[PDB]
Amino acid sequence: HMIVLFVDFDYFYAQVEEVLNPSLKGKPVVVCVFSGRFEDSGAVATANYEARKFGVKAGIPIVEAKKILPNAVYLPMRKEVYQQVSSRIMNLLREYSEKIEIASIDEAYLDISDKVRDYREAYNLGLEIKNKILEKEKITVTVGISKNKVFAKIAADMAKPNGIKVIDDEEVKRLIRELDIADVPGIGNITAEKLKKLGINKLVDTLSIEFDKLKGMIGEAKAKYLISLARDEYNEPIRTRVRKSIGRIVTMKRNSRNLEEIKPYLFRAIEESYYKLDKRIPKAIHVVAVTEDLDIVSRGRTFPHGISKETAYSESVKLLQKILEEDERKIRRIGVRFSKFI
DNA sequence: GGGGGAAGGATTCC
DNA sequence: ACGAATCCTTCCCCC
Ligand SMILES: Nc1nc2c(ncn2[C@H]2C[C@H](O)[C@@H](COP(=O)(O)OP(=O)(O)OP(=O)(O)O)O2)c(=O)[nH]1
Ligand SMILES: [Mg+2]
Ligand SMILES: [Mg+2]
Ligand SMILES: [Mg+2]
Repeated sequence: HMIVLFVDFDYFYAQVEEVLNPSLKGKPVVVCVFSGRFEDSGAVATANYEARKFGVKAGIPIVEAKKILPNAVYLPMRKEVYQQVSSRIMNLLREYSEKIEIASIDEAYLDISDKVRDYREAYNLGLEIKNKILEKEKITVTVGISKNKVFAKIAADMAKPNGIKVIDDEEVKRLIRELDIADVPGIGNITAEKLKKLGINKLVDTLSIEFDKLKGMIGEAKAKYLISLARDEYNEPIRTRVRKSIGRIVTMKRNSRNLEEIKPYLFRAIEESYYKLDKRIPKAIHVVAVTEDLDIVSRGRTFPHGISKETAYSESVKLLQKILEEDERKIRRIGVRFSKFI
């Protein structure tokens, strides 16, 4: 049958940083996202291991990071750089299969069935690539291998960091029975919690529960996903993905509900989006506001034709007035998101 | 009943 | 105390 090779760059934003200024290596590095409300407001996007050991990981506030690691190095996130670096490395991989699916910015799936014969020869294609990237770009990555993508990826979770690990058919079997259901991709907290209830601690526990009861609990897509996966037969292919929407959301120096002080931030959002669209022309537009108590409200609109920048400016204002109208809370973060490209 | 599709919220992290 | 794919629920027009 089939073999998939999953590739995941290690602590990616932090590592492109150690590469551009090697002096940093060995020290605690933290790439931040300074929301600019007050010195050090914002969360951490990621940090190298020489700093993640103390709990400083993606998500925690930068103020909390400084209390733990007062003297670590804090850099702001430079997306475009990390982005052009990922692109280079993605090419490098095509020179191994042109059946490549690019998941996110730091990971890819390769279908190496027509280039390899077995897990012994695959492991080698594996080691070979890491080298081709540690030499060409200087970035270490982890590599997972197995039958379907899910497992290939789970393989990389275990081999992190700078690892490579194969998961052969005997392994699948034991994992389907031993692996913790929460460690299966696409199963965040809200779902693991809903599974505990139904009494499903493992992937296998799904073969002993009335499907229609499962469906109502977590949804049908998840039910079929999990069930087939457990029945040892998940096999979705490696298709090339495309950008389906682009957007930008920004944080205001302070809360508000005054359509006048909000307009500026909103046009910045729209501006940064239309630039980072390029060529592409959207038929749908949405406005998104994050209320004072961290909840999200959104209002959109689809047009029979594409949207001109000038129209974006105008429809964003209506949708924003629709939000402020139907909601009492103050708005904290405001932005836009374009979808349905022609 | 049931397709087709748009809206707005929920969930994930890839 | 910081971008986006996918899916679910709901509403709706129409045959
Ligand atoms: N802004 C922001 N960026 C995030 C967040 N989580 C992940 N990222 C970004 C920055 C990470 O470098 C990039 C790759 O994510 P990974 O999950 O693979 O983690 P990273 O590679 O940082 O560590 P890893 O070696 O995989 O354990 O995704 C987040 O919560 N906020
Ligand atoms: Mg990674
Ligand atoms: Mg990743
Ligand atoms: Mg999980």
